[PDB]
Amino acid sequence: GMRVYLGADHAGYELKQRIIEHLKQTGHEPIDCGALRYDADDDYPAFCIAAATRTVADPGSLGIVLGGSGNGEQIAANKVPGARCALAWSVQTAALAREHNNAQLIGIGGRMHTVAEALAIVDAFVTTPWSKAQRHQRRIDILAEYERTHEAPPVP
Amino acid sequence: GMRVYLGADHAGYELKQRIIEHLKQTGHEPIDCGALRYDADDDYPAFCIAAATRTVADPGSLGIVLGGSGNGEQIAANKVPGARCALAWSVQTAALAREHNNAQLIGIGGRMHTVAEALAIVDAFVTTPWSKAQRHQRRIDILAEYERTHEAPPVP
Ligand SMILES: O=C(O)[C@H](O)[C@H](O)[C@H](O)COP(=O)(O)O
Ligand SMILES: O=C(O)[C@H](O)[C@H](O)[C@H](O)COP(=O)(O)O
Repeated sequence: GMRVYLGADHAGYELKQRIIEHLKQTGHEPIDCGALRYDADDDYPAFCIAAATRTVADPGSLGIVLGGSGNGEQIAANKVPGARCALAWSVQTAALAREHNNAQLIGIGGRMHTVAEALAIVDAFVTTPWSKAQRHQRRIDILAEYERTHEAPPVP
Repeated sequence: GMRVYLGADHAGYELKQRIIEHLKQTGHEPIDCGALRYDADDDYPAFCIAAATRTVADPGSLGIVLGGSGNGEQIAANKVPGARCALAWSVQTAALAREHNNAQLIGIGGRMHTVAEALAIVDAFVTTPWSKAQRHQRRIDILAEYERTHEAPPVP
C-alpha cells in the first residue's frame, strides 16, 4: 500500500488519470498534484516540482510525473532538493530505479507506451523495493553531498 | 562542431569508449570526463557531475552520461545548476530531448541497447536542433527560475 503523488502536463494528463484509477484499484493511495484538467498549453514544471516536493516531504511516499516523453518532467522533479527521479520506459527500468537508485519518483511518457505497458511500468515501480545495498547507498550519499554544497566531488 | 563531454561508471564504460570512437569518426570532439579505465566498483556521481558542469559551462557543447540504465547518471547530471539531462532510450527520445527540452545532456543505459542502437541514439542527439519554440523556452525559463530561488511555481 503506497502513497503516490502524481503530476502531469497536458501531454501526460490522460495517462495520469488512468494511472490514478489503476493505483486505487490495486490498493494504493494516489494524490493528484495536477494538471486537474486537459489544457493544451499548460507547462509541466509546476506540477512536477509540486509532486517531487511533496514526495520528499512525505517519507515512504513515491511519485510519478508524466509528459510526452516524460523527460521534461523528470528533469524538473530532479531539481527538487532530495528528489531522485528516474525515467521509466520499461518494467526493468522502473524496477532498477527503485532497486539501485532508490528513486522516489519516475517520469513516464504518455506518448510512448500503450496503457497496458504504462500500467505494467507503474506496477513495477510501486512494488519493487529499495535494495539497501552498500554501493547504492554510497553513490546516493555522494550525490546528496553534492546537492548540499554544489561542490563537484573529485573524479578518480 | 562539436565538443561532447562524456562521463560513465563501469556499467557504461565499454559503451562510452565505443561512443567516443564513433564521435571522432563523425567529426566531433569527444572529451572523456571518466571513468578512464574499467573499475567494477566505481561510483557514477562524480563523472556525471563533471560532465554536466563542463557541458553547461561550455557554450554550444553537449554531454552524454552512461551507466547500466543511465538513470543514476541523468539524476546526478540534473543536480548541476542549469543542466537539463534527459534519458534517451530511442532515436525519438534523443531527438525530442533536444527539440523540446533543449537538453544539453542525455543519459544512456549501457545494459539496455545493442551498440548499433546506442550509436543511433547518439546520432539523433548530436544532430537534432533545439527548436527555440516559445512554449519550450517558457517551460525551461520557469525551471531555471525555480533553480534560482527554490520558490515552487504556483499550480493553476
Ligand atoms: O515530457 C515531455 O515530452 C515534455 O516535458 C513535454 O510534455 C512536451 O514538450 C510537451 O509538448 P507539447 O504538448 O507542448 O507539444
Ligand atoms: O545507470 C544506472 O544503471 C546506475 O546509475 C548505475 O550504473 C548502476 O546502479 C550500477 O550497478 P552496479 O554495476 O554497481 O551493479
